[PDB]
Amino acid sequence: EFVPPPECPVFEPSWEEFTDPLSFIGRIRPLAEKTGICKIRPPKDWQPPFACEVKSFRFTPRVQRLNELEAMTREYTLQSFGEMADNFKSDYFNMPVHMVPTELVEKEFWRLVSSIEEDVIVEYGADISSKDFGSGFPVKDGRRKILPEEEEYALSGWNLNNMPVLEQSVKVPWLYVGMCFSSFCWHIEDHWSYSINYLHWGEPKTWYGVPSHAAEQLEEVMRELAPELFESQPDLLHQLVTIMNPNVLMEHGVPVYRTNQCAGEFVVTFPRAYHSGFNQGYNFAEAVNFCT
Ligand SMILES: O=C(O)c1ccnc2cc([C@@H](OCCCN3CCCCC3)c3ccccc3Cl)[nH]c12
Ligand SMILES: [Mn+2]
Repeated sequence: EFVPPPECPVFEPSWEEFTDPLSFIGRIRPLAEKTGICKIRPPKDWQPPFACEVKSFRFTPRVQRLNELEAMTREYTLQSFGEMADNFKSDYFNMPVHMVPTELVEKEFWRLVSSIEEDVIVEYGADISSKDFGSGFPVKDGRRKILPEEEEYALSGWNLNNMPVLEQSVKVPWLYVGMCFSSFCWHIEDHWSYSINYLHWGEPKTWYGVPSHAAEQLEEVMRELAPELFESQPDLLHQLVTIMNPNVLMEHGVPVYRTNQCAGEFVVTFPRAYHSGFNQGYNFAEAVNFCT
């Protein structure tokens, strides 16, 4: 069975440390860059409202066949997607969705990825820009009303719309509506950028991270074990199908860290930190790459 990797660092900053994100990320860097990913829990009273246009939120999610690599050898609203997502998970595990242990979904996910006897297919609302129906965070752009008690979140530095995105030389957040077993494979960001991820609500998002000092080790294991048909593909195209069990990387000496990102918690990925993961159930996430 799947052996869970060690847990990545979790930080619970005080209200003083929560004042500036870039200053806090720079301070946790000596530890967090050695694990690739880290989790940040805001103070208990920091609860931003959900500001998406729920009435008109409509999308067609992508189809994900979990074992498509091993096999080589519908429009929804937010409500209707949640109904499908909860029905899928409760039927699959034969129990209420909130009662399924996170370790069981994790163990079953990686079994289905390498299973040729069972073909499980899920859907992922992963191609949703914040310009379509608004960001999950409140913003002061006029397109939606802002209550007085919500203005601090529209101006907060932890609002992903207020993160610095311009790199020095001579973009808006994206949304993810997940269900059980919907996943994203191993990849790094463009220009080796940072990324910050916020789970607005729903069941946890399970993460796996590799520190940047082991990036070549991971790419070497990929070169050895990924399907030969995709071996000569460039990294940008290969990372569309870089599905690999974390234990396989750990067996080859690649350090891997995990975490369960729960509602209201941040996940930061450091430069050139390979990461992957899957969703425990119906949830809503927002992500953006930022610069330091
Ligand atoms: O789903 C999440 O919560 C989540 C959390 C963190 N990072 C990501 C990245 C994705 C998705 O790709 C979007 C941008 C990728 N980019 C990287 C390299 C330059 C070109 C393209 C994705 C990737 C692979 C398979 C499925 C999906 Cl959906 N989803 C993520
Ligand atoms: Mn990413």
